[PDB]
Amino acid sequence: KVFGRCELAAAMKRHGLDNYRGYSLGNWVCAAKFESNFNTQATNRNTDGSTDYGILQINSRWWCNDGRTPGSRNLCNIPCSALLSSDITASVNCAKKIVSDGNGMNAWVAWRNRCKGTDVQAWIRGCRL
Ligand SMILES: O=C(O)c1cccc(C(=O)O)n1
Ligand SMILES: O=C(O)c1cccc(C(=O)O)n1
Ligand SMILES: O=C(O)c1cccc(C(=O)O)n1
Ligand SMILES: O=C(O)c1cccc(C(=O)O)n1
Ligand SMILES: O=C(O)c1cccc(C(=O)O)n1
Ligand SMILES: O=C(O)c1cccc(C(=O)O)n1
Ligand SMILES: O=C(O)c1cccc(C(=O)O)n1
Ligand SMILES: O=C(O)c1cccc(C(=O)O)n1
Ligand SMILES: O=C(O)c1cccc(C(=O)O)n1
Ligand SMILES: O=C(O)c1cccc(C(=O)O)n1
Ligand SMILES: O=C(O)c1cccc(C(=O)O)n1
Ligand SMILES: O=C(O)c1cccc(C(=O)O)n1
Ligand SMILES: O=C(O)c1cccc(C(=O)O)n1
Ligand SMILES: [Cl-]
Ligand SMILES: [Eu+2]
Ligand SMILES: [Eu+2]
Ligand SMILES: [Eu+2]
Ligand SMILES: [Eu+2]
Ligand SMILES: [Eu+2]
Repeated sequence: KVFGRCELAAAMKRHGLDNYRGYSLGNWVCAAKFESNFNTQATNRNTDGSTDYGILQINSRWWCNDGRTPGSRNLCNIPCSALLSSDITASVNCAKKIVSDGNGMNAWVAWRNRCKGTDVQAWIRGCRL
């Protein structure tokens, strides 16, 4: 599924991301925008053989187990396939662990390079939350 930005904002708010760890809702919507282009089924293989999965491009070296990334730490204790769901719950559960693991939202490189420090509230403009 490809989410609308407001559709996703509302779902993210329902799953507790409005100011989670001090990151306003617009930060989370913007992260999804530039990580996955709002696509719940996005996948991208990395040079190290790991793959980034889903709406928040959660990677199989550190966060989820895809069975094909030798040495996966699987810090969210979940199959990566769960993170490709049309429903964002498992991805949000895991994102809350990622964001609190040492580097804040800097874990999301696309967020760092396109979202961090910008007027991220613009990403939730007009939305019914
Ligand atoms: O994500 C959405 O649902 C969305 C995004 C922009 C505009 C609208 C709208 O006007 O409905 N809805
Ligand atoms: O694509 C959309 O965002 C959309 C389409 C129809 C109605 C609505 C709405 O009521 O938000 N939103
Ligand atoms: O009964 C429900 O399904 C319900 C209640 C509040 C919000 C929402 C929602 O926004 O999906 N859904
Ligand atoms: O994703 C959802 O939970 C959803 C989608 C459309 C309408 C509603 C609702 O009215 O609860 N909830
Ligand atoms: O938590 C929710 O929003 C929820 C749960 C079950 C069904 C629905 C629905 O059909 O909207 N919504
Ligand atoms: O968890 C954090 O450290 C955090 C959260 C939001 C913004 C910032 C910041 O500007 O440093 N830091
Ligand atoms: O697997 C990793 O992420 C890793 C391994 C060695 C060094 C570093 C590092 O310094 O980030 N990171
Ligand atoms: O994305 C990463 O490289 C990452 C994630 C968690 C821990 C570490 C690390 O300890 O290097 N590195
Ligand atoms: O190659 C890596 O493991 C790497 C690269 C940039 C940042 C980090 C990190 O924060 O762990 N790790
Ligand atoms: O771009 C906007 O300012 C906007 C878009 C959709 C709805 C609304 C609104 O209901 O205020 N505002
Ligand atoms: O969230 C919104 O709907 C919004 C935000 C900024 C400006 C406007 C506007 O000028 O209508 N609307
Ligand atoms: O407060 C607002 O965001 C607002 C108020 C009136 C109209 C609109 C609009 O048409 O977008 N937006
Ligand atoms: O499914 C949708 O189109 C949707 C869901 C929540 C908010 C909005 C919105 O603000 O447009 N649109
Ligand atoms: Cl915001
Ligand atoms: Eu809409
Ligand atoms: Eu519902
Ligand atoms: Eu590292
Ligand atoms: Eu900080
Ligand atoms: Eu308006």
